Amino acid sequence: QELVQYPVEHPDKFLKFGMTPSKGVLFYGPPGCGKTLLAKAIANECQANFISIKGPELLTMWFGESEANVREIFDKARQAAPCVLFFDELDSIAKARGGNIGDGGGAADRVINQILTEMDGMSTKKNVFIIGATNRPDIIDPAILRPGRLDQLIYIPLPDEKSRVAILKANLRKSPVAKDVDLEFLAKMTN
Amino acid sequence: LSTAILKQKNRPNRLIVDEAINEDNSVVSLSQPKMDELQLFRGDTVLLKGKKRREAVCIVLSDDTCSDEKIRMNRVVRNNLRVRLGDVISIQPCPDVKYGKRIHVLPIDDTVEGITGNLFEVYLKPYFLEAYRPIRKGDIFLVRGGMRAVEFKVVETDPSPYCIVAPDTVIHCEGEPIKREDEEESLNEVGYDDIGGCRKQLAQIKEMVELPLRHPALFKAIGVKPPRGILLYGPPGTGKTLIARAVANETGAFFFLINGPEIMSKLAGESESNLRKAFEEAEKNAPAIIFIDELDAIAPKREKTHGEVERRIVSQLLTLMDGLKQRAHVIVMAATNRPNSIDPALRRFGRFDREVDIGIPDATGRLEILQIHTKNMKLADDVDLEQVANETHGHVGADLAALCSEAALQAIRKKMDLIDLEDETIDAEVMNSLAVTMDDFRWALSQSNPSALRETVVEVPQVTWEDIGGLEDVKRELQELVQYPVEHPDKFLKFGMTPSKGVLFYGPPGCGKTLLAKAIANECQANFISIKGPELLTMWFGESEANVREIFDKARQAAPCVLFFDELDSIAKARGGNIGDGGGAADRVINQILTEMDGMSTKKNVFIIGATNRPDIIDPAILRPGRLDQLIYIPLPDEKSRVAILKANLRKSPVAKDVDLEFLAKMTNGFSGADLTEICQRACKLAIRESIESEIRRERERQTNPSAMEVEEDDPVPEIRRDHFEEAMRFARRSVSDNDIRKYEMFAQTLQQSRGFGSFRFPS
Amino acid sequence: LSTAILKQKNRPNRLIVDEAINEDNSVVSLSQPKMDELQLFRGDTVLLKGKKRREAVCIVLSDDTCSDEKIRMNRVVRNNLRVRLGDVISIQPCPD
Amino acid sequence: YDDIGGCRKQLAQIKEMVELPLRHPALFKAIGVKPPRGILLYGPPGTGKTLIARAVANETGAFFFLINGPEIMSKLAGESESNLRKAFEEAEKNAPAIIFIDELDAIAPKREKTHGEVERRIVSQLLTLMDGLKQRAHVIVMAATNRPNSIDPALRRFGRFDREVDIGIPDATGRLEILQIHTKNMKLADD
Amino acid sequence: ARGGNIGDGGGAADRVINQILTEMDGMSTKKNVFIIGATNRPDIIDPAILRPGRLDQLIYIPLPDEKSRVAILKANLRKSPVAKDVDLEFLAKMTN
Repeated sequence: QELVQYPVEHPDKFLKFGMTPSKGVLFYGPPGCGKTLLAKAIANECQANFISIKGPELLTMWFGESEANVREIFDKARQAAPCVLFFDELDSIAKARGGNIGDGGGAADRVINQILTEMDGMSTKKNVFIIGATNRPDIIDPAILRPGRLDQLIYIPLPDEKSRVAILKANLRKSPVAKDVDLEFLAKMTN
Repeated sequence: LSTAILKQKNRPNRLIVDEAINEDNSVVSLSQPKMDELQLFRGDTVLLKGKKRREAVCIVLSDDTCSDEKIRMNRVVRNNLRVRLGDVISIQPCPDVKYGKRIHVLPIDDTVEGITGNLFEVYLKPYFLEAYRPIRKGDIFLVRGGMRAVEFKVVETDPSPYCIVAPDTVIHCEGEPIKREDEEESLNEVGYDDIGGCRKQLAQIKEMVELPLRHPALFKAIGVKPPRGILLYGPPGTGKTLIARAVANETGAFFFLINGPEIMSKLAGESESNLRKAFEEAEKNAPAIIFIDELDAIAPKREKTHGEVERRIVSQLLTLMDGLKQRAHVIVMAATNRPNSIDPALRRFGRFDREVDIGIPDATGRLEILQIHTKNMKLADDVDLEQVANETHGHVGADLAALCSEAALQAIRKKMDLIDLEDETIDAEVMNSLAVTMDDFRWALSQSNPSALRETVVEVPQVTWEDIGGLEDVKRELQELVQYPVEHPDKFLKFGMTPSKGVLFYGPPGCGKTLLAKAIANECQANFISIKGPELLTMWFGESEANVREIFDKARQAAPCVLFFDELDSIAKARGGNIGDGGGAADRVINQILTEMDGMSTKKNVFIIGATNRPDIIDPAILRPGRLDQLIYIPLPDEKSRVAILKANLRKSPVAKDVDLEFLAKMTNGFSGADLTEICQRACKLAIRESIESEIRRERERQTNPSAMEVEEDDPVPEIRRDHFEEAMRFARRSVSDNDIRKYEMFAQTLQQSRGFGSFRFPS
Repeated sequence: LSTAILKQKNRPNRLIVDEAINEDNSVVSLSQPKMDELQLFRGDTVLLKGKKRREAVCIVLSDDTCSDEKIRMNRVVRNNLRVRLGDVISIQPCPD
Repeated sequence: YDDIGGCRKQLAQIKEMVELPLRHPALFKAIGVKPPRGILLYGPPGTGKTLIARAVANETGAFFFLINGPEIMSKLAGESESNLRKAFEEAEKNAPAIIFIDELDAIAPKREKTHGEVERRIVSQLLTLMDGLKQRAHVIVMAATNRPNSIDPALRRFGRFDREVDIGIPDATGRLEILQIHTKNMKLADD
Repeated sequence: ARGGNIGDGGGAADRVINQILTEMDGMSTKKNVFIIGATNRPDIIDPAILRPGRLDQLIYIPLPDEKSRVAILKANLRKSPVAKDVDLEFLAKMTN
């Protein structure tokens, strides 16, 4: 909340102090653990747009032109503020190049580099918040985990006991379920 | 020596105009020495000379009731002079003390209507019957012959400079109604005061031009060669035609504008006729100017040029420009956006050699532009244009007009409750009780896409030394290389030393390797071009040699620059690094930097500073004499520098009184220069949280007693308020571990121990 | 008054569509104070508001038999006002 | 006005930009603020853009003039340019007008598509007419294209097509409005 | 700049030195053009140029010994007004 909502609902507080709003987060956790449902859930709170940017399409850029669409993707979010641009699978290029590639190449990959050019050339006044998500939080380029860019890392753990009850009651909503089913029980053995 | 050209060169008869309490147009207020200085004979007519030759005169009398350097008139003469209060006019009797022969007046409908009568009987006989109310030939003046403002035009007049119109002057009464806005058509002649963000780039125009026009005799006879082409260029929308009109109309020079697309919007074999008929009457009239606007549209590079009928206009333009000879006294100036876009054949000598460079306005250019644009709006008290000028980053001299527009529209939209949708009875107070606040300006600022956020910014930075503190040796050894070779050049000729052309910093990441470059650039008032890592690594992923040349050519036209190539090693570590592959650092880009760093004359004062997080994996070809020569090692901040960094981060935000920065910096030992900026932000997100929680808790609280009427405490948390740093210091992470600062100390110690001739001592 | 232009001026005499069973194409069933608020005398014609300047006017009579909230009209004028039953129609006299 | 669906978010922006300059000419001229010299709508083809222009202009009391794209680029070389003039010439004579140059990416493509000379003489004839507009004429041009970068970049310069709305694909609740517009004649069953 | 005995295998040819060979051979000796090279790594140099008909011999330029250092110092100290009691014969004798 304090990264997507407060810099929107109370922008005057951010002027009383000299604090400057953050422009990035980086979720990382076990794959398939509701890392996408958290971008939408916060985007639903502050009533913001939500542009989703997946793996299999970023990796398309690395197999040809780059740097002519990453410019346009951002300029789409700039005309539709406040967005929550969600670069899913930021490591997708890295593990598709070798995962510590043998020939030597360290971090730069012609596409993650281009995001840096746009991310810096974006005044914080526009309320565009970039959220990444990775399952391999080490091969990610160390040039984005630096102040001024995606700053921190939030670790999304596996659902524990209370989410699993809620996760089940979300999938079983459209399907007529029996009244003697105990989701309070089925969520207590699946551990 | 460079911008000394705007000297005023005062004369004794310079008096600042003022207001007169009498409707009489022929009131003069003088200093007592002024009456008897120019021998001002009472009752005669003295010539008043404004700007753009906008003039109107008055009878000189013994009325010294005003101050010594002020003169009182009413709206007629002052406005016909077209100068405000704060502009002097040389009151001087020109011997043309004469009456007009025949004048023709052009009435303006809204001014004349009300009391109309007959033109002669009501306004021309008695308002001019021996009343010594003089006017100038060819003006649009004001007649206070009725109940309110009544305006006419001067058309015909025997004394061209100035005259008194009498009943001897027979005035034709077939005048036609004119418009208030018709005056604006002629007044589209811009004065000199209407350019902002070009305090510097206008001195260059005042020196290249304005000398060879106001005195053809001087530069013609001495045999010096005036320019015959100026190529202004900058980002689109910085108002260049405005600059051309100012420079032209300000020096009394006919200004003929050739439009860009309006040339090729015409038939094949017809555009050439237009170019010829432009260059052939510009040479005809007077010392003139041609402003070939949007040049890159009628002379692109060869590749964008496709047909032959389009490579004929270019050749016609060339043969017309080489038809300029010293008799013609005509000066052409064009306007592209970058020097590359124009056809290279034009830059050859004799056509478009000298090349001024308008650019993005800087942190005070925006302020002054905003003051230009907002002299018609009715600003509320709490508007602080010095504040909003700091916010607008990428905007140019055109986006600020749109920002003012959006703010005014935001106010006119907050015109909401009680004026009917089709209410034509918009009260005049609506137009004169507008209150544009900071709310409207921030609203507008949040909505405007800036035009030119993708341009390198060449402007003096606003950092000082005590934002770093300490570094008492790097301070001197960086002075001796950027300040001495600028402020004291003669020493470098008295001895034989050639100035160095580079320094290579190296140290742990985030230690002030940028604040040092900005600080030293500030010290000697030198522009500061910064080239970050991605802006190079992008070059390594495609073309090279097409931007690096551009970077150095940009640096050349802003001497003295301090070009700062941050992360020089970026390619070397993005190409494996220290393991990599087969390569002797072998870079497609760095080699280009070497090529341009050799072909660079030392006399131009362009000092190149690098910065590498790793001092060894870099190419050894730069660390060779003649290029970036010596290495400065920037250590981690130690004691005074940490206090300075904390007090420079906490200078924007309200801090408490007992916050002991002198202790906080005394405790945190191994902290970077960018890990004390998260003990100073994460100490503010623990206050934004607390204030924005207390507000909501108070709001939900008082719904228990909505009738209390004693609510809304002024401030729950006004202050960063120690016991926040107590908590924010729980998320303080040392960036550089002690196992990684060894690699730099055990390098710097190796630069030493290869030195020390010590016991060296000349004999006797 | 420097924060005011967005007024639409909703009126106390705004008349909403009500169905009629009459066949006369310019008879209006109005509120009782309709002749009274603007002092609307008999002998003139009002300018009923539709959309797109595509309107249809009536002869206004002292026929105030309707209620104070709506107007009873046939198909002709309301539809020839180029507004379906469900569009705002405002009453205003026209001295033409 | 109410025959447009799924555009309530963007059609609000056209409300602020156009009707205030058009139904209150004096207020702009009095305060001196300047109305836009041209809007540039853009979105995927067939989202009903040539209707929005009629919507805005048919209910604000403003003469409307439609210039088609293929209508211009299909006449004799040298006759098309005349038709552009006899449109701007005629519109300026009339009331506050709205010229809607539909299919603008056909009469002014990227240069990289323009190859003939007469193909680049219409574009210039357009630009001189556009910048020939000033506050006297009281005309507000507005265009339509599918993607913003598929237009000649010389048009976006200031004074021609400065500001640029973006009609987008209708959202999940926008469609419900459209379907209730195209089925107000059908006899839908109760189910 | 290619690897210094590059790993992938490439032995001598580098697309540029080869061109220098092609032009060097196609140039009659009558024209008085003398080609002087200079290298710091005199083993990785392509063995196809150290062949008769091309750059033939090698001359090893040693470090300055005692007199060349005096001359170098007096050449560098020419434009700068020096004191008259400076002993370059000593400063060139310690720097070894």
